Amino acid sequence: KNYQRYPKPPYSYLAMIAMVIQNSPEKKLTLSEILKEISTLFPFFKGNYKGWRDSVRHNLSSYDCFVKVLKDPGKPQGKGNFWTVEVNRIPLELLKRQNTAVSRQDETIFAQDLAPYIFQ
DNA sequence: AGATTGTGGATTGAGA
DNA sequence: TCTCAATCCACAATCT
Ligand SMILES: [K+]
Repeated sequence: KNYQRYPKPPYSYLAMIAMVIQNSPEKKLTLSEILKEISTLFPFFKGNYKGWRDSVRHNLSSYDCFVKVLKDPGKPQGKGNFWTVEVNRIPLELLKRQNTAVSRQDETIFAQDLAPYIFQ
């Protein structure tokens, strides 16, 4: 296994997932839809590194703020479910812009905090 | 068959 | 020097 860090946008995966969910019409998205919407946020995600898609999937399950909503309520073991975000479960500091080489390269193109786009 | 989803074991390494 | 978000991977389902 060859671990590598990539020049991803200077926001946590949690923050970006939460932003796309909260800015969707029904405040819920399938994994496939989350991945498509994240890809539109920054050109990085359209590049040839695709492992971020795995990181997003991992994050949905690992953080308690993301709550699966069954696509079919009679199939609790079905997949392709919707995901929601409970903002009162978000660790607020994970919504701040990160201090990384990417943000230091160009601070002005990155909002300092995503909380205004996630909380009502 | 086939591709994706949902969850977790585990290591990595820059920011702090 | 220590934290934990980032990242790579297996597993075991469903999906097709
Ligand atoms: K979760």
